[PDB]
Amino acid sequence: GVTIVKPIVYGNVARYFGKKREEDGHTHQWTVYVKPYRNEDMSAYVKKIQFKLHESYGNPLRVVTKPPYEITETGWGEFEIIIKIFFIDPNERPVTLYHLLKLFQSDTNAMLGKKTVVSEFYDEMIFQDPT
Amino acid sequence: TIVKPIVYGNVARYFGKKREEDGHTHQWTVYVKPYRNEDMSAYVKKIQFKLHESYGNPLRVVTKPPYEITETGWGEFEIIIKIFFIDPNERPVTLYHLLKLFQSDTNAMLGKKTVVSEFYDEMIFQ
Amino acid sequence: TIVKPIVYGNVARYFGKKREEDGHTHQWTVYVKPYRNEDMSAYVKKIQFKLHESYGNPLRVVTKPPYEITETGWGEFEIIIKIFFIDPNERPVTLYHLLKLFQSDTNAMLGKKTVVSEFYDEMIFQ
Amino acid sequence: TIVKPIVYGNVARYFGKKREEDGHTHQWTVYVKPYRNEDMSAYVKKIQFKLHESYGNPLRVVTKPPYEITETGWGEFEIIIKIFFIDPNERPVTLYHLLKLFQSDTNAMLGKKTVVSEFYDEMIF
Ligand SMILES: O=C(Nc1ccc(C(=O)N2CC(c3nccs3)C2)s1)[C@@H]1CCCN1
Ligand SMILES: O=C(Nc1ccc(C(=O)N2CC(c3nccs3)C2)s1)[C@@H]1CCCN1
Ligand SMILES: O=C(Nc1ccc(C(=O)N2CC(c3nccs3)C2)s1)[C@@H]1CCCN1
Ligand SMILES: O=C(Nc1ccc(C(=O)N2CC(c3nccs3)C2)s1)[C@@H]1CCCN1
Repeated sequence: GVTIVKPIVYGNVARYFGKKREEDGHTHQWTVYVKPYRNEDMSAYVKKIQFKLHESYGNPLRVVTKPPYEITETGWGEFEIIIKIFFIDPNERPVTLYHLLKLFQSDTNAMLGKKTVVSEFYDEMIFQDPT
Repeated sequence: TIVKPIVYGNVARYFGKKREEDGHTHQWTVYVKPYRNEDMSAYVKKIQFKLHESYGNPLRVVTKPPYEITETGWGEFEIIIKIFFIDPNERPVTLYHLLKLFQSDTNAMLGKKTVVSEFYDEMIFQ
Repeated sequence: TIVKPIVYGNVARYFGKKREEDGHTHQWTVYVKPYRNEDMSAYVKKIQFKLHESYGNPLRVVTKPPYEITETGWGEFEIIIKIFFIDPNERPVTLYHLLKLFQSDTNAMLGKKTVVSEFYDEMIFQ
Repeated sequence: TIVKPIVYGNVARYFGKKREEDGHTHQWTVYVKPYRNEDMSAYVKKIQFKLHESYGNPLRVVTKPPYEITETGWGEFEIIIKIFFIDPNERPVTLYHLLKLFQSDTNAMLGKKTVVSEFYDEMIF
């Protein structure tokens, strides 16, 4: 048996509209995502990835079966999103991730003039494959 | 069986007004890049960007990264992207992209100074 | 006992003119962040930022990320950073940072608009 | 077997003009980092960064974290990264990195302040 490491990145990006939107009061557009770090086809071993949004969103249990594993929405506030990665192999248990959706730019990055809020974290999906 | 994810599309920026010399209103850059950072020149020989016949030398080509073509113009048209590979037995990949210049009704004043129209795809090998 | 690498420091920006009300000339933000991004709040209870005694409320506390404190002033002084951990059986980690406001004769003479001064360190706890 | 994932590469930033003293245009930082927020100095003795032979002391050696080398210049060139281990019976790992300085037209129009070229690898024990 060999140890197999699949490095991934996950989190969300966000952009401020500049003001409140008149129709719904939304202020940001954001995209929560899960990506492989390397330029590889993650669908070779991932069956699906579900993003559990806040209950106020329509169909809050989002399911992405085809890459890219990204969900783009709008809103005005920050809430926790549960990410669960399901694998094709039935012996490989799913990975559950927790991400606080970040909309508001930190003071440090605002002074640095960064144009996009980026809240990205890392994970090492570890597998044990027979040789 | 090796799958290489890519994204393709264009970015564009409005001049603010029409340019008097040629009537152009936007500068745009059509591009192809990997979904995640990698040396795509290890397996891509060159990428052709077939512009509208109005442009001089409409069949542009880029032989090394970054695979991008920057131009100006006044309207939206279809660009044909043809990706050639170092492996002489790998058939080229042809993509079609509609150049986006004008912001939609959504991102009209939503702080987007540069419009983006980008799409995910996958190149499959052997 | 685990070692968690961190980066601490500050960014600063000149107003462009001395503020007449209080003579302040710069806005700055002192911060602590992990070397590689991670949820520091999983093991950090709070971080205290002790400013110069002349400030109003010189002792600031941050309990949730981003662990940053923004203020204004006219000079460079030493800030004491105390990092408290969740496990109550843990002495805090004390960092010392000299706030940097003024652009050097070469480190930012290329026309830069923001000053940055940060350093690497490690937290040995638990 | 123990697997230690790492990332390596460089970040670059344009000066805004060309420095008249030496013709340099960019500042860059070549580095090696752990993938997660760990302490590599528990098993890493030193990391060598072999710059182009024109630089002064081109064989830069970093014996304590962070494993970064910041310099300036005007062109892109290959850097050889060699990672030495505390265990004397572990063979060093050699990495090759092409320094990236120049920003693409796409990222320039997007207003990105920084050029990044970073890659993933693993050290197996
Ligand atoms: O903000 C917070 N929770 C949020 C949950 C949903 C938010 C949002 O922005 N939404 C756009 C939207 C609509 N879809 C259709 C009509 S409305 C739902 S915010 C908290 C509480 C303490 C601090 N953070
Ligand atoms: O816009 C559209 N077709 C366009 C084709 C070329 C366009 C452009 O921007 N051009 C600058 C220019 C030159 N470059 C060098 C000499 S001329 C040509 S536009 C359509 C049809 C109706 C709405 N969409
Ligand atoms: O400058 C220096 N120490 C500084 C201490 C406090 C500074 C500051 O900027 N502020 C306090 C504050 C106030 N606003 C109203 C009343 S107090 C804004 S500076 C040194 C000593 C030698 C050279 N560097
Ligand atoms: O550019 C290239 N190779 C380079 C090697 C070192 C470079 C550099 O920028 N610097 C050395 C240094 C000095 N300043 C004064 C004395 S030494 C600053 S460039 C080529 C040709 C096309 C791509 N590869």
